Amino acid sequence: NGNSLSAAELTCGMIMCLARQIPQATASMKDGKWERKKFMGTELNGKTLGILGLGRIGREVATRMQSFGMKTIGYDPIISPEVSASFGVQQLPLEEIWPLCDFITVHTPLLPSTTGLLNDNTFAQCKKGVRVVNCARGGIVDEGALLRALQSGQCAGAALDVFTEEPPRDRALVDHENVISCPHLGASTKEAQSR
Amino acid sequence: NGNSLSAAELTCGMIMCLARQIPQATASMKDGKWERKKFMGTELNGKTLGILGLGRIGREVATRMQSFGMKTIGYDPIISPEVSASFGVQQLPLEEIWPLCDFITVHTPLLPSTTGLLNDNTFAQCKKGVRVVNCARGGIVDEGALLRALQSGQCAGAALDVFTEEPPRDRALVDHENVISCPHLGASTKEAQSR
Ligand SMILES: Cn1ccc2cc(N)ccc21
Ligand SMILES: Cn1ccc2cc(N)ccc21
Repeated sequence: NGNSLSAAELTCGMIMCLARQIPQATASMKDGKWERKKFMGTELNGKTLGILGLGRIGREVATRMQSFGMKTIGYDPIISPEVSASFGVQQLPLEEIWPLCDFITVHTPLLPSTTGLLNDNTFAQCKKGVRVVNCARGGIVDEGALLRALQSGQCAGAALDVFTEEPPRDRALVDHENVISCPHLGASTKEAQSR
Repeated sequence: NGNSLSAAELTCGMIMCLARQIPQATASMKDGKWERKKFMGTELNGKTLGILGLGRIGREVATRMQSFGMKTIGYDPIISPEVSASFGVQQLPLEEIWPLCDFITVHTPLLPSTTGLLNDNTFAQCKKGVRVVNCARGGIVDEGALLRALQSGQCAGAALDVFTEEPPRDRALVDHENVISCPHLGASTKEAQSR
């Protein structure tokens, strides 16, 4: 609540990082390389962002990404479509969301219904090259499924602030060239800490 | 013109990268580490962003960063203050700008007046801990001065897409822990390439 904006900002930063590969570019540059072709990226303007979970953080993500000309769609079983309309998010059933999304971001608790919200069945229904963000709770994105999706190219990149186990003991995601990551920094700001 | 949104989008990415140290955090995770204290960051909401150069790219940065609640101030020799106000940028003489800014971003051409726009004189007029972005042209930020300001703490972080020499021959800037960088990727998007 006091940390909604810290979470929402981190999420939007991860979205920009997946579009432009800024973390990977910095690593390259620090290793003395000048790799222009490798880090050809994409524009956010005109892309579709799916927001799973339309509480405080999700809404704050939406209105920030709207300023980039992203089309913002989403799903929340609790929040009315009239409330989500108020902040520019079209609610759609999940089955409709997957095929539309260039980017998908998750803003849910960890429940039975949301553990593996993104899993092999839902990755399959996504547009090829979807990019995924999890700054919410470890386990919302099935980590096995995500790796399989990165391996095939069904998922073109992922940004993870949270893991099923913290620190993650399985390193295959964190080591993947298309994965950007942080050690659960969503609420690690001077402001969130200090009310 | 085509490439203005690519540049503006990178610049905003750089700004969020600087606020939450996302490239350094990924590098630390990739080094097998879980260092959360080290990467305590800052909220963008409420902070002041100084934009030097209020052209197309500068405007586009402003309206995106306005959605994060950033106060947007700036300077441009040509653009009148009532026109900048119409896109949310409060124009002030440079002398007024330096002490006010949490972040500064340059969007100027490279001219005698803008080469070393940021230099030892102007850095010492800044607020301690200012964060700086150059996705415009190498040399607008004097690189020697920026290094000294990073070494003292007067500058808390910088994000560079461009260098006085490309690739950079001098390495101290790129190698600094608080500097994030890319190999001149501001126009390197599929969309910008394609027309
Ligand atoms: C299955 N699922 C998808 C989004 C979402 C949000 C909440 N609050 C609960 C469950 C959810
Ligand atoms: C000295 N200076 C500061 C900002 C700026 C913009 C332009 N286009 C030219 C010169 C400038």
